[PDB]
This record gives sequence, structure tokens and C-alpha cells, in this order.
Amino acid sequence: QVTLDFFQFKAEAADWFKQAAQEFEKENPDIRININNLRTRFVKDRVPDVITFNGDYSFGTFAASGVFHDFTDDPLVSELNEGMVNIAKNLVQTSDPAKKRLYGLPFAGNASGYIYNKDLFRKVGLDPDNPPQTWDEFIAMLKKFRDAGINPVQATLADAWTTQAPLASLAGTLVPESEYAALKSGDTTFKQIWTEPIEKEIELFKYADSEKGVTYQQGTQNFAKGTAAIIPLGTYAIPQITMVNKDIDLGFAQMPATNDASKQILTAGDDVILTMGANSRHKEQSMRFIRFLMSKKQLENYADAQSAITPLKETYFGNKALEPVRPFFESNRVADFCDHYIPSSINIGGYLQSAIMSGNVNQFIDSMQNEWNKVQA
Ligand SMILES: OC[C@H]1O[C@H](OC[C@H]2O[C@H](O[C@]3(CO)O[C@H](CO)[C@@H](O)[C@@H]3O)[C@H](O)[C@@H](O)[C@@H]2O)[C@H](O)[C@@H](O)[C@H]1O
Ligand SMILES: [Cl-]
Ligand SMILES: [Cl-]
Ligand SMILES: [Mg+2]
Ligand SMILES: [Mg+2]
Ligand SMILES: [Mg+2]
Ligand SMILES: [Mg+2]
Ligand SMILES: [Mg+2]
Ligand SMILES: [Mg+2]
Ligand SMILES: [Mg+2]
Repeated sequence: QVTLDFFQFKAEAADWFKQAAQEFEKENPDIRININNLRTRFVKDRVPDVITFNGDYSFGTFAASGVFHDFTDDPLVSELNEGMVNIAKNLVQTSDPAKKRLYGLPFAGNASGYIYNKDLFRKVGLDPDNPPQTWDEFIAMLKKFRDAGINPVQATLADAWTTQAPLASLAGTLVPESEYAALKSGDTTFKQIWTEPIEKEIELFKYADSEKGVTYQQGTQNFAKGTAAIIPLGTYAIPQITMVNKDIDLGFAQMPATNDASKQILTAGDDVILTMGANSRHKEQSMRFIRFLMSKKQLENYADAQSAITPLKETYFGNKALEPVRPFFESNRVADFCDHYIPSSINIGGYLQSAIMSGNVNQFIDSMQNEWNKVQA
């Protein structure tokens, strides 16, 4: 009989993981799973046995420091979407190509863009199956909502991380990931690469016609209750909206950053990486649970509950709301999040909140650059 500590990062999926653990326990009487919904928590001697983490810079730093088990050879890997596996490997924060190993399993994918209310689209005569293809059309849509008496955009600025979503959506098209290597070597600057994304994010939030400084929970509640045409968050937010209102008719769309309709890109990443503490005392039992979670049945059950994208080679989309972005995935017109290249020590969320509210692009760009420069030094 062993007790596993399961650190589960994702607020929106707390019940799903609680129930999955309980199901596993019923079938495996020799294993109890204690869920806790960060370096201190991840000291070797107390590292959780099973872990979910967002696939971001922080994951990559813990991976490079040896906190997580090395899954590179694991028999599970060959049934997974190679792009999602490669994203996880490329997050490892190392300058040595050979050290870009696999330190967790992609469990679920996301995309960043905007969630929209199809009934409000219908109300103003827009086609909810064919959202805007260009920046100009996207802005014209927001203006159409305002002119019809509808709040175009629900902001959630009181939760700073939410301001990263539009930046990442827009940067996906505007800024190739290769620019971050040039940024590190000093061959480009934030002024050159992020001025246009931040200007467009500021423009987007000029169409937030209600109070901007509300919380994530408040914004998703407002949206669920029909009071805004769009909420510019990624797919991870869908379950939070639908739990408030089962009946809301939602779509998810790419946020078009330019007027080149043929060269739009969808920001998409590894929303959940499932891993094991490298210094776990109970690796065999931990892996039994991980194998249970990584079965197609469980992955698809999760994807349905959470409106996510499964990590299997045959991709499954958990919600018909995701139909407008299916072509980006099919054509591989995707990009990882721009903020996965930004060290966790830089307070990008706080700088973005300030930029959106104040409009002061120069201060935002200078803050990012000066903090980046010091890290690279
Ligand atoms: O654009 C926002 C964000 O999207 C991706 O992360 C999705 C992740 O965001 C939220 O999780 C928290 C909420 O505090 O935010 C960090 C990630 O920034 C997570 O550690 C934390 O749990 C949602 O609540 C989650 O459901 C969702 O999975 C992207 O990877 C991030 O870099 C960032 O751009
Ligand atoms: Cl594949
Ligand atoms: Cl599907
Ligand atoms: Mg423990
Ligand atoms: Mg919740
Ligand atoms: Mg490489
Ligand atoms: Mg046009
Ligand atoms: Mg009005
Ligand atoms: Mg690219
Ligand atoms: Mg106003």
C-alpha cells in the first residue's frame, strides 16, 4: 500500500482529475492518490510523484534542472502527436542540443485566439461558422457589435496572466519563433518584434466597453451570461464558461493579426504535460497511474470535458466549438506561445496589464528589453 502525491496545476480541471484518480483507486487497491490542486514544493526530498504542469518556460527550467523523470524512450511516446512531443522537448531550457530530451508526456493541447457567442453573431447577421479572416475584418466585427449595442470584448485584466493570451495569439502570426534566437543573440530587439503585437492588443481592448479590471472568473461569468460578443482567451477557458451556462452556443476562432488572409497562424501549445518526479520513491505505481491517464479513453474523456485537443497521432477535438480552427491544425499552420521564450523572472503579465491600461508602448518595450538584457548577461 502506497500513497502518491499528485500535484495538479490546472484549476479548471480539478474535478476531472479528482474523479479520474478515484476511478484508478477503485481498480488499484494498492495505490492511494492524494491530490494537491513552486521550487519549494519541488525540492527532491518532497517532490510530488505525479505532476501536471503547463507546457511553458517554467516547465522547461524544471526539466533542465532534473526535477522530472526522463520519458524519452518510454513506450507511450510513439502513439503521440510528434509535434506536441517536439514542443515539450524544445521547451527544455538548455543551450545543448543533446539535452532537449522529453521530461513529460503531452496530455492535452490548447489554442489561443478568441471565444465568441454564436447567438450574438447571428443577432448582428454574422456567420458564426466563418469568423473574420483578417485584422481589418476582425476590427470591423468589433465595431459592428458596439454599433448594435453589444459589448464587443470582455477583458479580465485583474488576472494578469489573461493579458498574455491576445499577445500570444497575435504574435503567432506576426513573429516567427526564430526571432527569439535572434533576440537572445542581440540581432533583434523587442522594439522590432513586439511593437506591432502590443499596438494591436491595445487596439483590441479599446473595444472592451465594460470595466476592464475584472477577474478571470468574473469575465467568464459575464460572457456565459451573454453580455459580450467575444472573450479573447484560449481553449482552456471554454469549460469555465460552460460550467456557468450549459446552453451558451460558443465558437472558437483564430485572432487574425494581419490583412494577409493566406498567411494566418494559430498559436497552439501543450496545455498539460503529465510527468513524474525524478526522485519519486514510488515510480512503478506512479507510472501505472500515468499509463491509465494516457489511454485513448481517458484522453478523449478529458478532451470532451475540457474542450481540449488530444495528444494522440489521430487528433481528437473535444468540442465542436473548435471547428473554425481545425484547418490550422490540419495544415500545420501553428506556432508555440511567444511567452514560452520569456524567462519566468520577467513580469510580462504585470507589464502587459500596464500597457493595456495606459497605452504606453514605449514603457512596455523598454521594460521587456531591459529585463531581458540583464537575464542574458
Ligand atoms: O495566454 C495565456 C497562457 O496560455 C497558456 O497557458 C494556459 C494555462 O493558463 C492558465 O494557467 C495559469 C493560471 O494562473 O497560468 C499559467 C500559465 O501562464 C499556469 O501555470 C497557471 O495555471 C489557465 O488557468 C490554464 O487552464 C491554462 O492551461 C500558455 O502556455 C501560457 O504561457 C500563457 O500564454
Ligand atoms: Cl504525428
Ligand atoms: Cl475530432
Ligand atoms: Mg510526497
Ligand atoms: Mg473553476
Ligand atoms: Mg534545435
Ligand atoms: Mg480587407
Ligand atoms: Mg452603445
Ligand atoms: Mg513558425
Ligand atoms: Mg468606451
